[PDB]
Amino acid sequence: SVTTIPFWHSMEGELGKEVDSLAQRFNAENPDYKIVPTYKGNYEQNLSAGIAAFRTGNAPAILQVYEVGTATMMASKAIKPVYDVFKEAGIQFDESQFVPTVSGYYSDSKTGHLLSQPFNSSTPVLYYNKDAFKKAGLDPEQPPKTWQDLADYAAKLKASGMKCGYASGSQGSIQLENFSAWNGLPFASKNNGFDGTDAVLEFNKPEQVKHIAMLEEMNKKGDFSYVGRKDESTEKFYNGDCAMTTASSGSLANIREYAKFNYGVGMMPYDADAKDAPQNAIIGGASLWVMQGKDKETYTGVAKFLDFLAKPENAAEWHQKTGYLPITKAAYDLTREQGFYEKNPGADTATRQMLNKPPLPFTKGLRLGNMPQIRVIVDEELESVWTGKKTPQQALDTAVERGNQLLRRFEKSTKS
Repeated sequence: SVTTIPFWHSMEGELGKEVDSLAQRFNAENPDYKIVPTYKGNYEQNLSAGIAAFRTGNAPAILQVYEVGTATMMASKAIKPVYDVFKEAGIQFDESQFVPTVSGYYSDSKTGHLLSQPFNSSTPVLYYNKDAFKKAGLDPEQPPKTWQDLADYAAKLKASGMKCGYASGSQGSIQLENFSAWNGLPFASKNNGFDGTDAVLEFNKPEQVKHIAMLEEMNKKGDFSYVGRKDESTEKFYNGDCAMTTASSGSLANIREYAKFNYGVGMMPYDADAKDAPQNAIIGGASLWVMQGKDKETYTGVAKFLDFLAKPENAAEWHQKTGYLPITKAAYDLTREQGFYEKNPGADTATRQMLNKPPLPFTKGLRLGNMPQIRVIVDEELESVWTGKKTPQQALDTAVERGNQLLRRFEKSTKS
């Protein structure tokens, strides 16, 4: 037989074509199953569409869902954990192959087993202009390792004639979520939400407040430019406006294509005063969920497809062609062995950040309900610091209080 396996996703353009190519290869290699990818819209649209279809008995078998939708999928009663899909298919499933801070975001807090499989994963890194560094008398092979050094570098790069020292983008919440994990701090109680829906937000502590205050001082001096339009920080970097920026690891391919200068990619700076720093970064992007209600041939095909995506050759290909992270340690090692990092300098930096230290219980990821709305609140409150409306402490306190109201609404929504 050939079992058709619908896979609904949000990958447009060339990324969608790569999804199609992988499905076509899987289908050729596994002739009893036919993965059928369909683009269903953006992340919010695909999540809504998949759940609504599940309610009427017409869900796809596989649904790509962004990282901030994880709590929603867990509360939906609509998913079969990936670990269970493999077990019920009778297919061996080695969860240790994944980079632990990539699969960790999507794993069960009690058992460690995978609930959904990381698909397109990213993390923020530091892009920097090596030619600008040289002109400022900095070592182009030594990007700043701490925020304190970054502030000094930004001042020297501005003074040497760069229009902009350091730019950071609209993604303020993602930067503060990563700041907390990378500095060894919880963003929320209950191990970053993993241990329950009674978690509360905790990112208004001294290190976060100090970090935002530092950025605000840099802002006041003209050394930090907050540029809040989507991807504006990346464009200001690759256009030569900004000497340094923190942006998604997935932006490297665009940077390599448009930058008219020698760029480098460093790990995120950390707070020099934070004892546990640098710790580990956390992922963004999306994962693949498997829907309930399907037959055994469907789940066998799903398991085989998820396995295929994680095989070293296909996981390496994915990382090399799309710019997303290698989801497995074997895919990273293979990519290196193939010389790809000599042709694409800096494309290994993000993985090295993911493996910097083994994660703490509260640095595996962030698991909060209503997280899309919490991110907007955090983004807004940080924007109020840059405008001079609020102090760092006032903004983070406000974001914690407003965000906690969202967490409580989500918690009550799960109660019968």
